[PDB]
Amino acid sequence: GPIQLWQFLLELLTDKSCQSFISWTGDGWEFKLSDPDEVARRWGKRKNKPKMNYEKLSRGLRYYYDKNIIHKTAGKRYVYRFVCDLQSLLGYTPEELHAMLDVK
DNA sequence: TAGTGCCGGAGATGT
DNA sequence: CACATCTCCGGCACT
Repeated sequence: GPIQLWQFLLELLTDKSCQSFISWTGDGWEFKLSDPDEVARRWGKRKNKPKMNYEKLSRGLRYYYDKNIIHKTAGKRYVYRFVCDLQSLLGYTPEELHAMLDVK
């Protein structure tokens, strides 16, 4: 109703003009917030939260671990991975979407 | 070092 | 009373 965080990220991850601060790493559904501050800034404006930052935003993401919606890529900073059936949800395969988005 | 990423508990919050 | 954060926090690990 009032868009969820994992849905927000997907929204960005499927818009070329947002590749500057968030993007697919080419490996399946794993993505990277190259500019966490910019992601958190936009997250903040969406939900109307002037004090939103990555520290908080990431707390939202860790909530998704048990929910098996998004998982953390251990070892790579600002990198996480959608572990849920995004193929059925979006209708595309990682390859198909990457292609469509021109992911390198 | 202190700074920063990252973790997950807990009370607060409400475009 | 639910619910998805939001906010804060003590902790651990790495550089």
